[PDB]
Amino acid sequence: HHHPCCSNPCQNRGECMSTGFDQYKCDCTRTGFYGENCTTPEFLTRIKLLLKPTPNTVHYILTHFKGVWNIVNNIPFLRSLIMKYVLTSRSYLIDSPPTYNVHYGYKSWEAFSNLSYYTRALPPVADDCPTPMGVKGNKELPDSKEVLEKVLLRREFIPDPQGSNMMFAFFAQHFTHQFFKTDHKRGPGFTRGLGHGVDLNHIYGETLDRQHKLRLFKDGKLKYQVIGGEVYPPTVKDTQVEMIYPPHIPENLQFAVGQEVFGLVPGLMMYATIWLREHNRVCDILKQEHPEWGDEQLFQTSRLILIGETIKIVIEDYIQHLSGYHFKLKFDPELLFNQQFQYQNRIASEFNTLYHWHPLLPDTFNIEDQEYSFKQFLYNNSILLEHGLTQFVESFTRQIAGRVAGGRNVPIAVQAVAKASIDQSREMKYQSLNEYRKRFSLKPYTSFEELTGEKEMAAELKALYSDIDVMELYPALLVEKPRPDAIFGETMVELGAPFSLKGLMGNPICSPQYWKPSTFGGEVGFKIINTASIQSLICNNVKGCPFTSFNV
Amino acid sequence: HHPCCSNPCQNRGECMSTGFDQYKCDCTRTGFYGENCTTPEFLTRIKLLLKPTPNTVHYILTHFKGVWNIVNNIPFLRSLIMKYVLTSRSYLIDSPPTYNVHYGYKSWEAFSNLSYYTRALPPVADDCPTPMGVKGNKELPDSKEVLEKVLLRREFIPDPQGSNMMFAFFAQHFTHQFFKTDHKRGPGFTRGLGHGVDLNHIYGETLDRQHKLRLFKDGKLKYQVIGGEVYPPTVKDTQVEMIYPPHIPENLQFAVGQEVFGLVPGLMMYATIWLREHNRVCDILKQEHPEWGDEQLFQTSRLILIGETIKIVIEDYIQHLSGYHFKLKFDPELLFNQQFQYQNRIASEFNTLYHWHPLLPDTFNIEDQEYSFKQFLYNNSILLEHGLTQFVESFTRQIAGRVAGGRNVPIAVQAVAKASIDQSREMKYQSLNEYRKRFSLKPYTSFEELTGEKEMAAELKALYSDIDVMELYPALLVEKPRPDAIFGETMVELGAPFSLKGLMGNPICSPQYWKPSTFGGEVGFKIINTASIQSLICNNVKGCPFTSFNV
Ligand code: COH
Ligand code: COH
Ligand SMILES: CCCCC/C=C\C/C=C\C/C=C\C/C=C\CCCC(=O)O
Ligand SMILES: CCCCC/C=C\C/C=C\C/C=C\C/C=C\CCCC(=O)O
Ligand SMILES: CCCCCCCCO[C@@H]1O[C@H](CO)[C@@H](O)[C@H](O)[C@H]1O
Ligand SMILES: *[C@@H]1O[C@H](CO)[C@@H](O)[C@H](O)[C@H]1NC(C)=O
Ligand SMILES: *[C@@H]1O[C@H](CO)[C@@H](O)[C@H](O)[C@H]1NC(C)=O
Ligand SMILES: *[C@@H]1O[C@H](CO)[C@@H](O)[C@H](O)[C@H]1NC(C)=O
Ligand SMILES: *[C@@H]1O[C@H](CO)[C@@H](O)[C@H](O)[C@H]1NC(C)=O
Ligand SMILES: *[C@@H]1O[C@H](CO)[C@@H](O)[C@H](O)[C@H]1NC(C)=O
Repeated sequence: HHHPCCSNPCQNRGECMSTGFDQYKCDCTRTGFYGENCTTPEFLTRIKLLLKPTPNTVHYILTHFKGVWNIVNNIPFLRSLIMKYVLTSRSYLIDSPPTYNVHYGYKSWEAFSNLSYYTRALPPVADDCPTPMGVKGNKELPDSKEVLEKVLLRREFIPDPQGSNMMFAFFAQHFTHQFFKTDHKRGPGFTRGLGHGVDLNHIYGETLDRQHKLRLFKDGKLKYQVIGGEVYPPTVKDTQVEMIYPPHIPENLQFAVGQEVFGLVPGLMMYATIWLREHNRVCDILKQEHPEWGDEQLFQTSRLILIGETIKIVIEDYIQHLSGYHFKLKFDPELLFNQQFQYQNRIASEFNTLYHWHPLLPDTFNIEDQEYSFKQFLYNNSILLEHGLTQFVESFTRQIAGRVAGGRNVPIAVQAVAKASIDQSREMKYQSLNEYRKRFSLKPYTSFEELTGEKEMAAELKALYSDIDVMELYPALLVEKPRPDAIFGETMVELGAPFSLKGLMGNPICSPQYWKPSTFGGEVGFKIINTASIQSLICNNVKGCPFTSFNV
Repeated sequence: HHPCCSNPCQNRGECMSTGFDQYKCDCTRTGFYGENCTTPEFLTRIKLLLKPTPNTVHYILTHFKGVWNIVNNIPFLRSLIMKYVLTSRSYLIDSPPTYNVHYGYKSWEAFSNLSYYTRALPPVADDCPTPMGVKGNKELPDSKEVLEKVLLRREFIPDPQGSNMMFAFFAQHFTHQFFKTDHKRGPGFTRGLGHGVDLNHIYGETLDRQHKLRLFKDGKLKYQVIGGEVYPPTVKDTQVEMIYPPHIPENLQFAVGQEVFGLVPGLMMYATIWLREHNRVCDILKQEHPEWGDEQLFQTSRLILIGETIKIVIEDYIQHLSGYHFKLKFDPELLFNQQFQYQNRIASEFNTLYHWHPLLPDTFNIEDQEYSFKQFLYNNSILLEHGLTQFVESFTRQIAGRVAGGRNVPIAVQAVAKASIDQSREMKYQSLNEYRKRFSLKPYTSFEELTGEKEMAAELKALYSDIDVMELYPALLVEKPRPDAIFGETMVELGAPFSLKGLMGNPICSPQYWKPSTFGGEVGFKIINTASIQSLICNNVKGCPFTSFNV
């Protein structure tokens, strides 16, 4: 006798509970629905469901009428009202305090309190269910190698029509790997990022012992070295900071930074160097305002400013670019001060899964007159030293990235990574694509052709999975029909955006007792946060101040 | 020296050095402006002219009983008053938290390191010219002289509110799940990383300790049976570490979640009662869900007991302490349309004000016996000799001591009281009057105003010389009590906001948790919402003796 909730019977965020070996009950508290399966809508619910516009209608409005948006963007009262709507509309979607995890399909103190887990937006399918997705489909899911090969692997390179470049692609990797840090000794549902958010541990280190080995202990600064007159991160041998390097890397090329894996990719070392310089620049600025401060307060206040700069850039440059909106997004914590909102966050497993954007990667990495293969590029920081940061920024600003949704664009060099995303999803017992769509208030797909918008890939998928209701989440995100001339389809935006909001606005520095000039050393440090940009980050820290952007 | 050492910024303004001898105050959202945030805005003037004082509000809540008997019996009205009670005291606690013993400015280290107690006021900087900043003498008075002159008990002073030994041991048992000072590191550090009501004193702080305490059948905790009665299991059987003198017999080395609870038979009484309650709730959930396994039975029982604890603490424990005629109510739904943060960090000063040593009697009176402190400490054979029924009947009848009002700390624990003074100073606490302003109370203008009498105030005046450098912890024990009450004003107005955040901030009070299905359905939900100190004893103690927190 299998678990009676295995068919996911309760709808509209109702919670399922076994009441016997072969019976269940649904808890409809505060869903706005009632009945055995929480499918009968209450009166006000009927009215609310007739005035709600679709995600695709709202997307259409924000990506047209540029003349009307140019008006709106220059009326501050109107701009804050719309940005307030953008923030609050996606609030109700994330459980906070968090609930489930890979080991707990019911709420428990272990799931609430153990920070080594990723949390879960949907609870896992129970261990004794008759099929992998519950009751639907066949006894085993299709071979992941067949899924990968038929609809995921890149044939010809498909460029992103939104114009994303390699500055964007490496910013994504650098930024997200402060909170996606899987503890593979324990398993794919466990994390080593116990801060669960934007704490900049990828610059300063996750533990105090690592931070102190990275710090200079003069003027608040981080340790550094000088090569050819340029400032780079220090070495492993000088700091005793542990890093992951193949055994053939020379000691002088073993750079030491907050995140142990950033020596793997020269694009990650580019941003690690930029942010190290930015920290020491802000220390210089704070010392001129506060000659009376000691090393500890200079260091700590610089870190808070850089956290604020990160959130500012991610909202007003990074998300702004991804969105495609004509409306100008705004980082303004005061918009939430009269709203109900929880200043806390727990990183969800499914946020990690949807962020596996590996179609972004090009076939070769083009710097100046060179075209490096994957094998030449990995673990080779000599390329950074040979070319320099100015040439990296100028080259990466010009090279187009790949399109993520729309199918068949994962580079063959990382085919094993893509296969692992499928296999670990199943290992963690994820529910199906259509279950996740309902969870985020989207209509379930009725066919594979509806999923993809074409015929050839959908027919491959139909032969593999047979029922659209057992299609898996992660391959679906990469084959989904994209928005018109966009990098993503609907499922990626509507799942990614609420997770992202909580991680940015949930930071304590956005709470009322923190969001004050004195928190950042007075008005001068505050203004650094509120004027930050990807362009100013590069201009202040890269020789020659080259122009840059997240688009080609 | 640091230019902020005089604490110049008022009304919750934040001070920042701007040079070697200059400061600026940040008045953001205080409702005041000006160099020291002392000039009120217009709306602030009107708000300040309607706010009644805490002593006026207390008078209202402890009189007019005929009016409160109507209020208490019309649910719409009762919830309206309780909603005001909760939201009035909200704006006082920083949440997310801010300062700690090592950081007088906000920092990512202070926010993220859970091994610190947080701080409601920042510490006095290390280079200030006097211990309290700039006022007073170069050294505070000798802590032994303060202790002896105004703290030590002469004759036993009973609590006029009628608090008993069931109350006093419940206070000790309950608070020592979240006051767990890490003396390896210092008085500003804690070992309770949950920072609240997680019942680690029953289940253990770590998973390794929890699994050693669990039976792994039917969700239950391990136990032993001595003379037909259920007690906690032994150290030798579970391999769980406890603090015991080496001379304790093997079967009296009880193992429970908190390593120090073998110290007092009164703490083992509650440890035994709560262990029985967990295994009782497992029995109930097993009959409701024959399909459930051991892991889900254990976890659901723990959530149910957390709710029982919060319910009892609000409606029996705080209800007794308050003295109010209005019946407080535990109802998370009252906050669902309010702004409120479901999180908590334990404050050092909350630990400090909770050192209620004067509650302890001169002897512990059980059946026909009167035990001294030396006979009572570490002696669980007393619990077995008399039994739990007799413990409850005796402790319900024995009066506790008055906490405020002076000269009532028993000599047997004089070293604990001294350490509270000394560690206050080590942690660089600001003064009584600074804490009073922080919680919107008028500063005291003389020692006589603080105590309401003459003899203690003159001793204090010769010792401290300036009322503005009087210290927080000794002041709470000499303060003039409310009329016929156990506490004075400072204790209630600092203690109540800390206490609210720790109870209502629990995740089980948030909307996504506060549902029947979280607790195994309606039968488990009802266990929380009907819990009482009387029913806790009635369900788990042979004979169902009557009990109460008052004599
Ligand atoms: C955000 C976009 C992004 C980019 C540009 C990127 C760029 C690259 C890149 C080229 C520079 C290479 C060779 C890799 C290769 C990897 N990536 Co990514 N990855 C990216 C997103 C991710 C995410 C998200 C994870 C999961 C991180 C984890 O949990 O620690 C990841 C994990 C990995 C892993 C380990 C997980 C596993 O396979 O189980 C490898 C290997 N990768 N990645
Ligand atoms: C809530 C009231 C209450 C009661 C009835 C009570 C009853 C008793 C009691 C009677 C049998 C004895 C011998 C003690 C003895 C002690 N108590 Co209390 N204590 C109480 C409140 C506290 C608090 C609060 C602390 C600090 C806890 C810590 O941080 O671990 C404490 C700590 C202690 C310590 C540790 C010293 C330190 O510096 O923290 C000793 C010893 N004690 N206590
Ligand atoms: C903390 C994580 C930040 C990185 C996540 C970035 C993108 C997630 C995926 C898709 C989002 C794409 C476009 C954003 C759409 C709307 C903006 C919502 C504003 C907010 O929600 O603020
Ligand atoms: C639910 C909280 C609402 C506050 C109730 C209103 C007034 C409080 C009345 C009396 C409290 C007396 C002293 C406070 C000192 C410590 C807090 C004890 C409760 C706890 O150990 O937590
Ligand atoms: C309980 C033992 C405390 C006495 C130790 C010496 C402290 C002397 O303290 C004195 O005690 C007198 C007797 O109570 C009081 O009348 C005086 O006001 C006080 O100064
Ligand atoms: C917390 O701070 C203490 C005191 O500096 C330090 O010893 C300890 O390592 C810190 N804890 C963490 C998790 O960094
Ligand atoms: C590493 O990069 C350098 C460019 O400085 C290049 O000359 C060399 O061939 C590369 N090594 C590998 C293994 O690709
Ligand atoms: C502010 O307070 C300081 C005390 O440090 C006092 O000297 C100064 O006069 C005050 N300024 C105003 C405007 O009240
Ligand atoms: C969290 O859970 C993991 C897996 O059970 C366990 O190994 C680890 O000890 C737990 N962490 C804590 C702090 O209990
Ligand atoms: C412990 O308690 C028992 C009463 O059960 C008493 O007879 C015995 O003398 C006590 N031992 C001490 C050291 O008080």
